Amino acid sequence: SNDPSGYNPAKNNYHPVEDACWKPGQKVPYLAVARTFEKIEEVSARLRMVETLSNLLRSVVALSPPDLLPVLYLSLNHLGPPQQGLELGVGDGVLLKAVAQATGRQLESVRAEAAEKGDVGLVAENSRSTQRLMLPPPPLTASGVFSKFRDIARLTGSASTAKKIDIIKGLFVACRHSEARFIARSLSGRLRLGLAEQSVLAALSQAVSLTPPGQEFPPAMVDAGKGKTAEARKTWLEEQGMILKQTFCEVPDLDRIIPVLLEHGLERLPEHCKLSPGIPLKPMLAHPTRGISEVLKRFEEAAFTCEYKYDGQRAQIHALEGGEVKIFSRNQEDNTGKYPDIISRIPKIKLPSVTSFILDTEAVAWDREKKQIQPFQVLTTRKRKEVDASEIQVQVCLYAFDLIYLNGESLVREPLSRRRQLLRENFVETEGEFVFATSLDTKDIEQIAEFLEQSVKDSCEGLMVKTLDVDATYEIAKRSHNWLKLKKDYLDGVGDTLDLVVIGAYLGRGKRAGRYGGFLLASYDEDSEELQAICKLGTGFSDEELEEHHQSLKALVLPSPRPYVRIDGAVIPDHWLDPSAVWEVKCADLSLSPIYPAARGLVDSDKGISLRFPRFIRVREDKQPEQATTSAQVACLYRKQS
DNA sequence: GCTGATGCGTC
DNA sequence: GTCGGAC
DNA sequence: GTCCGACGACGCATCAGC
Ligand SMILES: *P(=O)(O)OC[C@H]1O[C@@H](n2cnc3c(N)ncnc32)[C@H](O)[C@@H]1O
Ligand code: NA
Repeated sequence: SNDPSGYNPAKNNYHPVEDACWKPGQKVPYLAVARTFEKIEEVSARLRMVETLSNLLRSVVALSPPDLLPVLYLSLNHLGPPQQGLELGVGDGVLLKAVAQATGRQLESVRAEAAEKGDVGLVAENSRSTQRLMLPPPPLTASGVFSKFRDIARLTGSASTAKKIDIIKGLFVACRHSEARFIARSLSGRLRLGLAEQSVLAALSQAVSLTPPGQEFPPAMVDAGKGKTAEARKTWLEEQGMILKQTFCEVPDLDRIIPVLLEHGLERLPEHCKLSPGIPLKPMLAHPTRGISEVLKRFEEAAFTCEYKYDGQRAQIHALEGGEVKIFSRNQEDNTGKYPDIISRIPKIKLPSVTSFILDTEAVAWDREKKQIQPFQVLTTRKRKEVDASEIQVQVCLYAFDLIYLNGESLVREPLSRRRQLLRENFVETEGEFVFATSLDTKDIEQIAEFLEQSVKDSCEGLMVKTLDVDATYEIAKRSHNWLKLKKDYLDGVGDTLDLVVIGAYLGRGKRAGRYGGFLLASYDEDSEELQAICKLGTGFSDEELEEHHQSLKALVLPSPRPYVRIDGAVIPDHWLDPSAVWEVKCADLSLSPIYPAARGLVDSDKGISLRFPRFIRVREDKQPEQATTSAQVACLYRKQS
């Protein structure tokens, strides 16, 4: 058809056949995908992005259904189902090396341009590949590009990085128009679309509803909404959207869903893809809540429970009929090999009447000598894969807080009151191994405030708050953040704030391109009279405040660092700043740092101290660097976490 | 055979 | 993980 | 409220470099 360079999936009255830029049965050109990404990136309304992607997907369904799965993965910037663990092994480092080689430029020139533009894609797009012959290779296809990404991910072992670079250079030699922009962005993990998983699902359900799969070509039905009123069409697409979303939340695996969609259609989907032990599901998440009054505003008169928010890692534990056990992370990564200790303890936690289950738990590092919870930083020293039981050094205690499936029954549509009762009755607590989350069922503001204080004294982050009977199910498609998280550091004037010195700035990427995206901060070490880097900072300022920072710090730029500023192994700022600006910064906790020099030697011989979840609060106009938080004060704050 | 750099996961 | 922007 | 993408610390697994 038309040249893909003119493809317009944002067109009014888009016709899936007549407005496609490829012919029936042809492989979807990658430029059609790139042009769709361009039209998505250009707008800010999600509904417009969804419509534009839906248009592409409808053409793929009508003309080239085998390319639906790769086009979806390209749009998500995924390589496959998360539990399979495919990794490119390519970050900005390898990518920039490949761009420099492909274009015949020095690495430092490419690296500087990428930082100034805030986007590796703009560098790859606007320089020619010097491996080009006079006549270019054939145009890239969507399935071809996706398969090359998978080729990169499958390369392993010694000398594999050079082989990955060879594939990347091969892609850039074949790119036309905007293709190199989005190839580079995909490899760097920054597509910049404004459209991600929820909008992709909305576009997919819309596409297969409007243009049904499986029709004989040319399709008799290219727009199944045309005979409906706008109102009826909206209700219908909402209903179809929810069928897809709820299925995906139970089975978040397009390798499973898309073959079924193409063969049987969306209405029959839940009959083929259902929640089942052994298939990871999307977990229920939590909305930050900045005080107890906000909890009551949110839940109104509905009864709720408060639970300790344990400071570990989420572990979704699956016991299949027949005895097999699998464990998955919050993001569906397979963690079974990480927890041989947990797997051996399953017979100890479940009563013998339990034949299958999916449990929702927090894995927390546990000191068996002292019988107490250990920090997250201890938990993260566990080995990750193919771990044998005898070698475990850091023991774990599971804190169980939900039950999603039991003895063949999905509990996703059941109220927490019932799920929790089934949990409490069919599982067995053992101190230091498997325990139900500490909880309080109350509506008393004074009791809740005291329970929050106690959770912190008992080594937890705060509270989780969950309704028991009103909108109390585990239906992620209806509300993915159905629980509330209440932390003391959310409250204004409560928690540890530090006054820290701005000693450097980093050029922004993406939404921050053309200004500063982050800053390097320092505490004041009284004893050496030096400023010591403590953390970087990149959230907490409004867009207006960030522009004010850019204009107020420009006069402080230095060509070289001051000799009394120490950053050791911290990332060197793009712009050094004369120490002057002092900012109020809040954090959740202080951590022992392998890189930052702040307070090194005061708590640990080799490690200084950094901030967990730092965020900007406000400028301290009334403070100069000498009155910033001292490194000794930092050490005192760390110690009193106990 | 060992260490440092990079990637990508956890929070 | 926190946060603010756009809807 | 939802969705999204800016940005944070940090540590294991892997591979480049030696
Ligand atoms: P994020 O800060 O969004 O918080 C959600 C995670 O908190 C962990 N968690 C600890 N303890 C609980 C309880 N009692 N209930 C729910 N979630 C809890 C989980 O790992 C969440 O992913
Ligand atoms: Na994130």
